Amino acid sequence: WPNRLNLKVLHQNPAVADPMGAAFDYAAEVATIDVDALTRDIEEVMTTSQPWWPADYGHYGPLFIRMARHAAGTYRIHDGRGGAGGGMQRNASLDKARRLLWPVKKKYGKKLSWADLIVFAGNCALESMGFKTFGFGFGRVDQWEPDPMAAAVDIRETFRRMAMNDVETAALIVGGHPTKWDNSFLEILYGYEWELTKSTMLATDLSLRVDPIYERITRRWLEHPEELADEFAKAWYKLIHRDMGPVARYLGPLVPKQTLLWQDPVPAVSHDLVGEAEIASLKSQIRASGLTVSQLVSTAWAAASSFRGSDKRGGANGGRIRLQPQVGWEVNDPDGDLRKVIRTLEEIQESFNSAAPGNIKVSFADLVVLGGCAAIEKAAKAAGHNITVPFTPGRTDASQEQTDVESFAVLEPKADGFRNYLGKGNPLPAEYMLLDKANLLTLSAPEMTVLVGGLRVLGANYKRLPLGVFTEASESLTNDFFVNLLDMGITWEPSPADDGTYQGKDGSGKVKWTGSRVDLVFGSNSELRALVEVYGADDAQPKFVQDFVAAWDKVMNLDRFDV
Amino acid sequence: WPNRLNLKVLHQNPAVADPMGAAFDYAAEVATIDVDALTRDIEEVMTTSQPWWPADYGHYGPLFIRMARHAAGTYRIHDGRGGAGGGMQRFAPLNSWPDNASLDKARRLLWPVKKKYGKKLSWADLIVFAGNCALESMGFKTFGFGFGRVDQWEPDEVVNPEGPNGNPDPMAAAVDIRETFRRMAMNDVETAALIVGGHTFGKTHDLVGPEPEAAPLEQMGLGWKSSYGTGTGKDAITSGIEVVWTNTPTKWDNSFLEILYGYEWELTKSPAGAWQYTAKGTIPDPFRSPTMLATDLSLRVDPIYERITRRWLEHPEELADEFAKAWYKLIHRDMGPVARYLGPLVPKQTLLWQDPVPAVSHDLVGEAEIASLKSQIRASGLTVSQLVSTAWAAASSFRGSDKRGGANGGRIRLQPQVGWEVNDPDGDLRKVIRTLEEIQESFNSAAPGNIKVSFADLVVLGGCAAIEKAAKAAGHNITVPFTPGRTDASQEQTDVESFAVLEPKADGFRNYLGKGNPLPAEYMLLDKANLLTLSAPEMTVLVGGLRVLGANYKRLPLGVFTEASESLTNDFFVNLLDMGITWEPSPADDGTYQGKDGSGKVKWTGSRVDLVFGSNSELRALVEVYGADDAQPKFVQDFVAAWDKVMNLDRFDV
Ligand code: HEM
Repeated sequence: WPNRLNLKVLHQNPAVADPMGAAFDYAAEVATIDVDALTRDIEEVMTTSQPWWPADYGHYGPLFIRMARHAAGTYRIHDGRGGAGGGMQRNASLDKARRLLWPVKKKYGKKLSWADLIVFAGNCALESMGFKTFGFGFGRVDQWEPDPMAAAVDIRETFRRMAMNDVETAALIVGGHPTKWDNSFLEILYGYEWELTKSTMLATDLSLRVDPIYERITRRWLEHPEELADEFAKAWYKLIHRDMGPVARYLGPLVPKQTLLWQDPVPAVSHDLVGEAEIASLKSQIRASGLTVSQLVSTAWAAASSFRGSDKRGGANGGRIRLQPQVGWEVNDPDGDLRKVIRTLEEIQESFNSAAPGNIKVSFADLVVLGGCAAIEKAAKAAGHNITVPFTPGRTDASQEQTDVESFAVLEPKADGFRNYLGKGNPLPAEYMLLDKANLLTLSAPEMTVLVGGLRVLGANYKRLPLGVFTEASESLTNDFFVNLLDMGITWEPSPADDGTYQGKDGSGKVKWTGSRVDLVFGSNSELRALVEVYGADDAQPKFVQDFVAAWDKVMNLDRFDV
Repeated sequence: WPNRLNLKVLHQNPAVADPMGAAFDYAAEVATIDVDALTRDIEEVMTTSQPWWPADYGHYGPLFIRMARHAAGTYRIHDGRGGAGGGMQRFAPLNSWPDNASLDKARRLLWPVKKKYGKKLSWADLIVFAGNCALESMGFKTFGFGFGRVDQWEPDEVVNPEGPNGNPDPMAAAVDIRETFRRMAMNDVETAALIVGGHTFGKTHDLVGPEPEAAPLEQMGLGWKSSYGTGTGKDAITSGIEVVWTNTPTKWDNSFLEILYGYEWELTKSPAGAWQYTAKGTIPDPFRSPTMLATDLSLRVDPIYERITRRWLEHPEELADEFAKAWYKLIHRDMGPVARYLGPLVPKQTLLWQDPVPAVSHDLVGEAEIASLKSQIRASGLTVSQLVSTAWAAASSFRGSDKRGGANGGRIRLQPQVGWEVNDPDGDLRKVIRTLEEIQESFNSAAPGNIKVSFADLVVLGGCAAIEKAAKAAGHNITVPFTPGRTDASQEQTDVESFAVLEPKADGFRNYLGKGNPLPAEYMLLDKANLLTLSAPEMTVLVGGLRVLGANYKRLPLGVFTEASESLTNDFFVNLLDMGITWEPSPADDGTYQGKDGSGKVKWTGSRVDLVFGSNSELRALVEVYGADDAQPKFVQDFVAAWDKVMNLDRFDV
């Protein structure tokens, strides 16, 4: 029970339990919402008072604000999950505000999900208390399954765990007071008699007065409330929109044109895109250039594995692998063959852009994935079967100033199972971290198994370790990993030099393979051996290739939201 | 469960964790394998001895027979879950019991066969076929076999060998054996046949390792790795008994009987464990006095088993027949109607426990003549409530974990079904049946050609016509799909005993709640919706439709949140989420809540199952979909789809 590797965490939100069907997109519907008519309904609900729960001060504004803040106050950067865009099992007194909004959800039904309705109720409450917010973006599909200086540091830490700076933390604290700039929160907390303490009576937020950096931050706002009104606008925006993905995922006509630093923005498509006859002119140009299949697949997977299917940030778009925060990570081994791949895939970019049919310019963030797909095509063609990996271009390269080291320092994988990376600070073993990594990328069990089996053989291993590889000749996409694992002629033992690896004796005289910990799980766990026995049969060689191509393509197209 | 209804049971084994894909039907694959090639592969795998698990007598056959038994010996009738066709004797919850010890090394011996076919031979099928072919290879003309037990890639959530926990008394063990074989619907003669002819093949076998559930990963999913001796073979420890029954453990003959009836069987103690019976003879060693267990020796003292066994001592052909029939019943117990047995080995003769529905003997009606039957049904005075209740009662006695029951056969008129409590036999069922029979007679006497309708079709046809009429009265001009091809089976083709288990002790779709149920009504409704293979939205829409239609037990008001009955509308959903009413447990406290409509009026009335949808946090998210202002057509379409899912659920011919 406790130590059982549960595969149920992969199909956590299936399509069988969705009451909407397969053919149902949340992007063609909320764009048709007339927010000018929805705000009237929200105003009516805010003004009225229902008898089953009386209206505090005859107004539901503050309740909606607290519901919105509490719904988007459970975000955590280390894992990404939580936030507002999720299901989060939609306290007690804050589970009735979800049922005080039914008169609005009833008029729309499917064109306005709860995850949008609650947060929009909060934002409209802010706009009704006399505040000019920054904007709003719909499109949060909801899952269908579940003393001062002693607390001052705690406040600075709790917000620091929610990707919140110091000035923005102060803005969020002061804004909640609710935000109407009439109660004069900071206007009295700084000009009041100090004999009135715990020992009118103030609250326990006296940290804002006594903490040095907090007091310095609030000194500006004491005499310049306009900067407070502007800083709370960005703080609220960040609070309710941290969970959602790139800027291209924002819907509705209320979204503001001004792009921010924390969205991880990328430049728009300032040119034409590469056609179909031209990508075949690049694939044959990607090879015959020096790069083998190992380097190309490692580079391509190293830029699209940073995705996080919880807050939908990271991914292959933008092409930040060439930039600073990721070309320095240990898993993307910088002193190895990464500074050479990056330089090689820029001469091709320069050469192609020089001699191009007009203005058909391709970006580096596109060339990296194109090189990966060309490498897989070559590897497959070297193993009998031939296949063309499908491709959806349109990525753009982001400059150094668009990204941010501090925000990207959390995306560093503490352990990457598909590449046998295992650093330090690993409480869980290497199997559960593989499961979590596959859950973040929105991978299903067959997809996870086929991806591991393909990546081991292809060459994507940390520092090209001989671990995992169960093939007599690499640089060829075969199912030889599954066949040699399900094979029962070998005998597995813990390694003599005990460091977490294993050793597969061939039974008779010698040692053939050298396994690992995130590898023998597939050969041991029955629920995964059931899939290994499917991909490692006699006839199912083409099935493995087709499934690997499909899973690879879906992983690469994970973060493609504009198309 | 203590609390927190687990709606993850309604979608277990989904189409996501399924490597084969979506467009893959097993019945179109296994019907093409050369079964002779499969036999020549299995009969060769059970001969070459692997070095990591040496074969006793150089013949794995008995191990395969034991594996086949233990794979289908977990089938329990009282719910139908578990057994052969499931395939869960391979996943974690079942490969860790001490009973199924050394039954994983057995399941890995068949890999050199499964790999040769890959996807045209399921594991849950290959295990049982390997058992049957091992039985065949030792000189035993078995009854038959039928492929088509699809594997499932996710574990679902569903006897001592010495006596009642340390009491080697055949008097004590005999009753336990009889009960644990009643639990699988076995008779007494069939139980004796299984115990005798299953232990004629093979032999039995502290300081062992952990189960594969918690074994080290270098074991490769195995377990129970013993350190005594070489560990595997000639010292193998799997049940710690070390008994050899038959004179030749690799050949079929009645040598069990003369041994168990030509000795006196003193009591001894095994090296590992204890409590085995020994005579006060010589059996060839795999690589010894005649010994017997306590359960096996129970067949010599129990008077009920005494007559059967001592008669089998004189005429062995009776044993040769009864064991074959019992084995056939065992491995095919939970695979379903005879229409699912595909493969060139299926027998032609039918059996009573198969619940046989006779084959059609007339031209089936078309989708051009049913426009007259639907008119006649709706023009016969029968209300929508009666037709819907009859149709649901016909198609609610189905078990998706056992594939038995269902609408086909037309049992709703025969004895075991018409007399149950949930589908009242007082004026409700006994009146609809007469009118339906009259209508079928009128149609058949005036048929165009040889086209003839069967009564088993008319119950579903009347249900469909009633639903169409209700939807037309609500304001939608839809038509409900219907596929004919059902037949009516006579009374002597229905085992009255075998349907007593099918009686629904609690049916959440009709507010029926009897006695003896452990869990409350909500969990019973969840289990019912799991048996019919219904997802959460399908269950919600079915409940919401059946409440308003009027298919309650005794047509009680407990759940009809509508003042306009006989009208298929979502009024059960919009009025449930009406937060302007306040609920209150009734002073009678009979489990029937009631909603005081604002001031003092007790307008509605509910039940513990009709209020879960408005209380459970994750199950209200579905009610809030169909309860919107515009999702009336969506609700109607989803209800029709779920109704077709329930009606055409046992149809395997189509
Ligand atoms: C309550 C009923 C039964 C009990 C308690 C029982 C008990 C046992 C035990 C303790 C073993 C020793 C396992 C080992 O050492 O590997 C065994 C083996 C065996 N059983 Fe049963 N048994 C029962 C019914 C059956 C049935 C119905 C069959 C039908 C085929 C069967 C077939 C076998 C065979 C073939 C073996 C030989 C296994 C081998 O050679 O490794 N038994 N049984």
